[PDB]
Amino acid sequence: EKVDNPFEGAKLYVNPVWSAKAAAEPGGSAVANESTAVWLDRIGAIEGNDSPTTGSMGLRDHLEEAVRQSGGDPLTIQVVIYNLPGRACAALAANGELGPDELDRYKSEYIDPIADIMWDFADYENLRIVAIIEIDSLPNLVTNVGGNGGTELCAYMKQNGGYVNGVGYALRKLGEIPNVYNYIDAAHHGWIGWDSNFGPSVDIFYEAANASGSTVDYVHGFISNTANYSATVEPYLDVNGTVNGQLIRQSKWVDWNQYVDELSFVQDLRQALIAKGFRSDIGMLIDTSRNGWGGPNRPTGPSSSTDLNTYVDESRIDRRIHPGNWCNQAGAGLGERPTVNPAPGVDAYVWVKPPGESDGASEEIPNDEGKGFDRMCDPTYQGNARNGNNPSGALPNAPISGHWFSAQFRELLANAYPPL
Ligand SMILES: OC[C@H]1O[C@@H](O[C@H]2[C@H](O)[C@@H](O)[C@H](O[C@H]3[C@H](O)[C@@H](O)[C@H](O[C@H]4[C@H](O)[C@@H](O)[C@H](O)O[C@@H]4CO)O[C@@H]3CO)O[C@@H]2CO)[C@H](O)[C@@H](O)[C@@H]1O
Ligand SMILES: OC[C@H]1O[C@@H](O)[C@H](O)[C@@H](O)[C@@H]1O
Ligand SMILES: [Ca+2]
Repeated sequence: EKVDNPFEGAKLYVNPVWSAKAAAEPGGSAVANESTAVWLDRIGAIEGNDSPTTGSMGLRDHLEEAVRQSGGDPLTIQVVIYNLPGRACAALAANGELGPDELDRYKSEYIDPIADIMWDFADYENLRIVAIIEIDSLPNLVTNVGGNGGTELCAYMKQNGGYVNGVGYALRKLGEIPNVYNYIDAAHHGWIGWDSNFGPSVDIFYEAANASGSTVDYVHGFISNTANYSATVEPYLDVNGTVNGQLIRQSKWVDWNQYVDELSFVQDLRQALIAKGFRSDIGMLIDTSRNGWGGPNRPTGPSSSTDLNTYVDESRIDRRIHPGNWCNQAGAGLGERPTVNPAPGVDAYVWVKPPGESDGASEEIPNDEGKGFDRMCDPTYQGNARNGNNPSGALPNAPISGHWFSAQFRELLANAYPPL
């Protein structure tokens, strides 16, 4: 009874809090009426906490504003569910208020009040709520547990079931509401694109969909590239191709990945998920908030070079040093503006990470948000295992994650692709 694609035939919510911030930047009015997802990054964001990350509007305020903007007609608002116990276990930049052992509080004081408020809007037939479920969670339990270079926190979160059970609980509690459309976060190709990660990610997504009373029927789809920068399509790069003998996969950039972009990745992932037992009518989202890679540095065509790495590095639109470089990435541009069904199996391109909001502090900044200083956000950081021992590529003088980052907004705007 829920529509096949909640983005289809709907006006998109414009967040007034985000809109004002964009509009106050030079030239920012050009994108200030774009739809971005509303993040519930703290229990305080539910009622509203006048914070640097969520401002003066609580969830009810946003849904009232969504109803107002709708004018009676179909309108879709995206709400990011983002407060798991031991949140973001592989990193420190977006750690949260709920510790590893606080699943009970996640249920009672976070998911339950959210569900309560959403139920109050169930009488608006044309309001659609897209719930984006727990970014940067489950894939960590595949790639950051055991072996070498993992974290004890991720190991613990796998052991105690907090991520799997927390996700299943969100899926059921929100999914049983008539106008709520759940999308599970699915990392990105430069995370779980490899053979060793792909299948196990599929399995853990299925496990979470069946935890805490959930079934696959509470899952409308999956989102990739959330708050990341991976290219939607690499127009001059073929993952299966070859440069003068040497395979594309042998390049430093691709490094045996099954994929070079998000589109091929989510289309294959969609098929795997259906095969695993997810509904055949699931659809994929791609966060294109920051993946346009436009401006003067954008390749205008494939390289003429016959050397493998030279060809790949000159041909790729994603210009990062390493695909594992995730924080405040230097040179990034706004990607495709939100678009309905742009490609086979894709419900929408969307702006989930709101452009101009930081990925993390570039230094030690005191806060009550539970957020530490992650060195992957430090421009001077020389890397580790999970990035091939490379410089971080992160922008200097960055504020706490979610805080307004003028310099990043301005560069994203300048590097928009397609141009504005
Ligand atoms: O997306 C925003 C989110 O990012 C989190 O960090 C993620 C990175 O986004 C992601 O690119 C990174 O992916 C790793 C992956 O975990 C490894 O399993 C994989 O290992 C490869 C290796 O690179 C190859 O040399 C080898 O041949 O194959 C193996 C696989 O078998 O490498 C990739 C790329 O580095 O994982 C990160 C998490 O650890 C942030 O933590 C978070 O803050 C952000 O919100
Ligand atoms: O900007 C969107 C979100 O980004 C996350 O990395 C932060 O931790 C949140 O506070 C913020 O709401
Ligand atoms: Ca569908």
